[PDB]
Amino acid sequence: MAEERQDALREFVAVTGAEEDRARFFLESAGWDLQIALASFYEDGG
Repeated sequence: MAEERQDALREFVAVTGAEEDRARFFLESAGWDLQIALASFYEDGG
């Protein structure tokens, strides 16, 4: 359960390729969601 944050964001780290922690940073900031968190990585700076 609570461990989902680590694995869940990693799924993202797989999508955004971020770092367990980098994603967790904006992974959670956006609700550890992949749709939004992703738009950030891409819209993070051209």
